[PDB]
This record gives sequence, structure tokens and C-alpha cells, in this order.
Amino acid sequence: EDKNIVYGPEPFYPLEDGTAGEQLYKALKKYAQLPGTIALTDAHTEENISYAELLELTCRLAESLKNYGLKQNNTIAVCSENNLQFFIPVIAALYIGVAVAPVNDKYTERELINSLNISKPTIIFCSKKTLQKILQVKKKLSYIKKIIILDSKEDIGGYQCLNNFISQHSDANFNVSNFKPNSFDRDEQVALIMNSSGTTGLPKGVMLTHKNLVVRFSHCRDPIFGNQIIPGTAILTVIPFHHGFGMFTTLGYFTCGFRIVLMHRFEEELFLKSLQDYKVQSTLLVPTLMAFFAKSPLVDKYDLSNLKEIASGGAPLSKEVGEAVAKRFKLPGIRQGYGLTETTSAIIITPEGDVKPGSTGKVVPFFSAKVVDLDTGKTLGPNQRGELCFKGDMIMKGYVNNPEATKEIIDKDGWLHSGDIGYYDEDGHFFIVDRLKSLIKYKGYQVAPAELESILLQHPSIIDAGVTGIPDEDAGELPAACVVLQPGKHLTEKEVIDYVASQVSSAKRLRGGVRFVDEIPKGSTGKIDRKALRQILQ
Ligand SMILES: Nc1ncnc2c1ncn2[C@@H]1O[C@H](COS(=O)(=O)NC(=O)c2csc(-c3nc4ccc(O)cc4s3)n2)[C@@H](O)[C@H]1O
Ligand SMILES: [Mg+2]
Repeated sequence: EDKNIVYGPEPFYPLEDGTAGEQLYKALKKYAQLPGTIALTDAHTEENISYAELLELTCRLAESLKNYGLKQNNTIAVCSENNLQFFIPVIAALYIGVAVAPVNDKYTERELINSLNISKPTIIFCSKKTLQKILQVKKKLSYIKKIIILDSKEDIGGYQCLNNFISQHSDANFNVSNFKPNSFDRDEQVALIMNSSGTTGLPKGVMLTHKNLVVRFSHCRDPIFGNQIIPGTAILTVIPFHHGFGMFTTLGYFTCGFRIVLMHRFEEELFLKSLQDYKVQSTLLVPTLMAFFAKSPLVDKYDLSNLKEIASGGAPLSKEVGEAVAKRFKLPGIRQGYGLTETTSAIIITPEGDVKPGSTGKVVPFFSAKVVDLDTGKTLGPNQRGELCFKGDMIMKGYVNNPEATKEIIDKDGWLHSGDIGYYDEDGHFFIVDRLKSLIKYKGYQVAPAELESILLQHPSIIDAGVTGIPDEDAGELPAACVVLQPGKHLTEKEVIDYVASQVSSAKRLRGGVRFVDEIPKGSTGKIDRKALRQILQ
């Protein structure tokens, strides 16, 4: 009952009033008043956008959009790789209550069409790289009335660039000082529309309101649950802005006044060189990169003494990998957050002063969590694996034009069934075991790939691993593993199999075998492509 529900503590300070756009405006103005403060920095080009510049461009774009005709609750879309201009339309739209629909720049035309069919945006801000595929899909979509190019200073083939759009729809000499964003109902007005397949079905549009965002803004500035770097510190993120993992970490970074160093593509040398050169103290990565930090010798070639806040998210992180990273960088521990697109941001975060190796942290302020038995549905106590369910102020309003799917993930009481298996210890630390759909069905057993992957990652010669089940007529699914080896080292199939067998019960053995590969098929936020693993392991 109530005794088994875990609640987040009170926020260090109460929730700030206003919309997400108002809090972002106040933050940009605030840091813009300090000389030399930089908001965005492209690691590839070394170009930067100061806070003053970002305030000018977001306020001028909000005015240009209002003059153009956009009203409250209209929708725009952003299809662009990570770059300096990405967040200009996001913040400008939040200023005036326009909903933002980020769309993966790597989407095929079919995927792009379905996502745009859900959000139905009036304006699509794209990049030079995505201009052509947008032009292709737009031919089929009547609702798209305008295309703006974010990273070009000149118009291309009859399509307008950001600077010329702003110049066309806003008067030069526009006083930014006097610009004020709109005030509206933050509990009802949608801020962003994110894409997620949820737990079953095809991709859907997740509606996140301004309230959900201001809650995240509270979190990210909380002395206990927020980033542990001071305003002006440099932070490097490799997460894509179009995903909630990147979107709601970076948007909070603006409210903290950090210098956000971004990359549109992870490259080991540019990544480490950027960390040293910008004296980065915080970095946001995925488990594969945590393994890189734990085992790559290249880490020793760069001055990373400034780095102290190393965060991971998006997928299960091996306990031992985290410990190895903390140890190598002589840190008390690492940072982690756990969330879903439907919960806007991370709902379980490692709090300040409270680390527990293997645990992704504790329930964040304004949230409650529970673990329910996968059979009886009943709540469970500490150290009992079940389906993690959540409830709180960052839960989505629902899926766009799809009440059914919303009722299929948010039950009648208000609990969001995440679809992940995990547990919580006696101190309230949560542990994510793995996604339910990822569990391997070996005879009457369900083996968690993350467990075997953690074992594989304990080996000094393995830098990455992906585990899934291969079809079998008698057993159903046989656990098998794809393994990425440390350059210069070698391992046989038998070595890996015996290494795992000596540590796990008979049901978890790698009966499907082992295939060595150059990389593990994974998504941009750490999601292991199980289907691709099976193809490889066949
Ligand atoms: N930390 C984690 N540990 C284990 N598993 C994790 C995980 N995060 C996501 N997952 C998995 O991705 C699934 C959700 O996928 S999803 O729909 O595409 N959405 C997401 O993965 C998602 C949305 S927000 C977000 C995070 N925000 C953060 C902010 C700060 C910080 O320090 C860490 C984080 S993680 N992750 C989860 O159900 C879960 O299975
Ligand atoms: Mg999703």
C-alpha cells in the first residue's frame, strides 16, 4: 500500500512562477548582463553564441513569428542536427506559447512524414543538411506553410534563412530590453511534442506542457538534485537535442548559465580535446562512452583534471563501469538520471552527497514511484523486482490525438507504467534491471541482457557489448552476445562464454554464442538495437 510507495523530497526552494519561456527569458537576460558569457559553442567549428546574442535572437525571432501570424498553441517543427541555432526557434516559440516539435534529422522520409502528420507544424526550421529531405516530404504535406534555414546566412533555392526571416518580420533597432514573453496557463499549454513509441505500438507524439518544463527547471537548479557546477562553467553534451534526453538537459543548462559545448557527432579525439581546451567540468554521455572513459588509453593523452561531474543516461549503466570511471578520474562517484520521453526528463537522479554504485539515484522532487508485481499488479517492497511505475508533475499530458495509447500507458489512477524492470533498496536507491521487452525468454526463464552485458564489460579486453536472444525451436531464445574488443587485444568465443558462465546461473549462460564486432548497434541515446544484434548473431 502506501508504505511501499517512494516519494521524492521537497525541493530545496519552491517552484518559480511563470511559463518555461518566462524562466528562460529571465535566465538569458540575467547571464547576458555579465560580460563575455557564452551560451553555445560548436566543438567542430569553435563558433560561439553569447548569452546576449542568444537573448537578442530568441526575442527577435519571437517577434518575427508573432508578426508572421503565429498565435498561441500553433505548432512549429525543428529538424536539425545539434548546432548553435537549434535552440533559437525552441526558445522563441516558448516565449509566445507556440508548441515545438523536434524531429530526428536522421529520419527517413516515411518516418518524417508520420511524425509531421502527428504534430502538423506550420513552420519547419531545418538545417542545410536536412533541407532537401524536408523539401521532398513537404510536397505531400499541405499543412506546412514555411521552411526556414537555421545555419545558412543566405537564402537557398527560394527558401529563406533565419537571419532574413527575422529581418523581414521584425523591425531593425528593435529594443530587446523592452521585449516581454507571453504569460499563459502553463498547466494546459503544450511546450514540446516529442516522438516516442512508448511501450507498445508505433511512434506517437508526447505532449509535454510548460508546467512539466518549469518542474525540470526546478530540478536542474536544485542544490541537491541539480547539476553540481556553478554558472559559467563549461559542460559538454553529445546527446541529440531532438530527443528529450538532450532537449531537457540542455534547456535546463540555459537556466543555469552554463557554456554548452555541443557536438553533432561523437569523435573520440575532438571530444577529449574539447573537454581539455574548454576546461569542461561536466559531461553528459551514454553507457558506451562511460566504457570509453573507463578503458580507452587515449584518455591519458589529454588534460582532463577539470572534469568532475560525469553523467550517464538513456540506458542501463553497468555498476562496475561507473566505479571504474569514478576511480580513474579520482572522483567520489558518477552522476545518473533515469527517465522516459513521457516523463519529460529524468525522474530518478543521483542526489548530491548520496551515491550508491549501480543505482541511478533517488526519486526527484514532485514525484512518487512504485514497484508493481508483474503478475498480481500489487505494490512491492524494497529489493523486489517489478515494473517501475511513476506519478508526478513532469508526466506528459498524453499522446497527440491518441487518448487510447495514453490510457494504455497511464492507468486509471495516474500511474505511468514505464515498462522497465527494477527495484529500490532500503535507503530508497533505485536500480534499473532492464526493459521488459528486452528480456530473453530462455525456456521458462527471463534473463536480463543488462546483467550479462555488465559481466562482459568487467573484462579488461572488452570495450562494448550487446546481448539478445537468438531463435531456438526447443528453448525459444538462446542468450547470445556481440562483443567489441579493445584494440590490440584478442578473445575467443570460448573465452567469453566461460568467463560469463563462471559468474552466472545455468539459465543465463551464453548458449547462443558470441560474435565479435567493430561496434554495437545502438541508438543516439544508448538504446541497443536488439533486432540488429539477432541479425548479426544468426
Ligand atoms: N539511466 C537509465 N538507466 C537504465 N535505463 C534507462 C536509463 N535511462 C533510460 N533508460 C531506458 O530508456 C527508456 C526510455 O527511453 S525513451 O522513451 O527514448 N526516453 C529516454 O530515454 C529519456 C528521456 S529523458 C532521459 C534522461 N534525462 C536525464 C537528465 C539528466 C541526467 O543526469 C540523466 C538523464 S536520462 N532519458 C527507459 O524506459 C529505460 O528503459
Ligand atoms: Mg521513446
